[PDB]
Amino acid sequence: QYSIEKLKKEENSLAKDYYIYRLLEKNKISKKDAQDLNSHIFRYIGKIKSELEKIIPLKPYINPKYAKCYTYTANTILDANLTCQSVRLNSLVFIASLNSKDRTTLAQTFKNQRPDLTNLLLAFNTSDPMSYIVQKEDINGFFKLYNYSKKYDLDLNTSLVNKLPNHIGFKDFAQNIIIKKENPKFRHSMLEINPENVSEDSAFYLGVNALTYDKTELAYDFFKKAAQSFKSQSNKDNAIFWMWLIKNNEEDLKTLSQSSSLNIYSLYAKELTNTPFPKIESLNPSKKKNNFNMQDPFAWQKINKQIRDANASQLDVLAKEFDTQETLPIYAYILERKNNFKKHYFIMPYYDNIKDYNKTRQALILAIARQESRFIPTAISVSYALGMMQFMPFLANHIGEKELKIPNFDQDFMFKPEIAYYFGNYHLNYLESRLKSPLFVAYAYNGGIGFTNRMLARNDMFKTGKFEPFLSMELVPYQESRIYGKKVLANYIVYRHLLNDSIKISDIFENLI
Repeated sequence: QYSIEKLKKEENSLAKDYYIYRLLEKNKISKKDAQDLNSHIFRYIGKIKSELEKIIPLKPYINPKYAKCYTYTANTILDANLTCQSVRLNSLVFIASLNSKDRTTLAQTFKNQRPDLTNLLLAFNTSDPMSYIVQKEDINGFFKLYNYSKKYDLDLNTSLVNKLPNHIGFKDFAQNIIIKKENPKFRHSMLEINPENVSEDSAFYLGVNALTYDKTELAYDFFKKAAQSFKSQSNKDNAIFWMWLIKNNEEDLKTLSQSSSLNIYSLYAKELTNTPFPKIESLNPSKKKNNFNMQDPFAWQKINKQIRDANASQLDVLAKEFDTQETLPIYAYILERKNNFKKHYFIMPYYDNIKDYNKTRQALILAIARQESRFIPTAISVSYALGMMQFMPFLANHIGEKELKIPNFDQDFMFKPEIAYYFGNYHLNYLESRLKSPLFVAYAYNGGIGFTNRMLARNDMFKTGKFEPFLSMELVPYQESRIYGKKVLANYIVYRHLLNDSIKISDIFENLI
């Protein structure tokens, strides 16, 4: 637990940010220590930035070149030179602030050179700017308006919706309105997007959209485009699963059962076709240990950066070096990158700490750990979640001090495998007692039980239906949590298998309804 001067001598990393944040939260960073400090912060975002800015507020940053432009207001923009006029009109809030006569004047000024500005100016002279922009089929203006305000909703014709996918904003626009169930007219309108005009995630989400309107043929066509275009095999598999569920072509299921990717969809397809369970690599290092300190979070940040930046040649040197029981989590991390993610690694490190739990509980713990940290004891997330089981300091302190009354507890105890597994078991006990399914537990473990409970209270989530529970798994309102649940559920199936406590994934799916 280190002073501001020793930290300054360590490489910028999330571990160094974590420890600066600890000083800040305990008010041990003086205004003087704080002077040279944002050059010492690896990821200047969120809580460490709010805390640093309580000590030293942000003097920047408007660009020195256009300073004079930001001295004008709505009342004096007609006195600004034309470069300043056009800079200020980048903001739709600024445009909304102007009075209507100045919008007419500026619209004329800008018609030849910047008809984009003209269109937005005149749109804001109407009681519905979205309607005006949609009539112009101004695609850039459409996305600026959506980003300004989500409340605009309007039917879009075939011509317009087919132009939207060429804009970079399209993928997040489509996902957000589909997953959140907002903007119903936008959503309905996106039924008429030609599958030829989209690809990858956008195609996939348009297929999910089509399913919600019971347009099964359009959905198939979108999912087929997604399968054809997705880069990752895991995503391709997800799309091929939908192709199968909708049109029941047995070639699609066969292709899915033969995937090199281990995921819930390929696992399910293997089980439906009596295909044997995929091969799980066996890592059994004979060496006991090396000189690496698995408890030093700075040493991990260092070695992680090396592993990530290494050519095929030095990955071989690192592999051998970390081929020991004590560094097993690092070995497997290296092998995963060395074999270009083709092989399936499902290690079980520090197993003594869990061998006395029932096997189903072991598999849930191991599934969570694998996804959370790949079993790196000193893992730190961008939100400063800590250790193998990625506890936030709040929950770690509530369990360790308030509940378990551990003498001299510190949140950094989460970096100890014994503590991580122990706390994970305790917290998983609480979640499973309320939620039951390991999928629902996964969602609550990542996104909190609050959002999980709110999602499961809805009429349209994890109920009976043609395409359930698979459809519901695509409509989990936070992308991270949607993905986390899919991966953890695969991991859980695999660990149950490895521990000779197999369950059919088909039973897990039945239990979700």
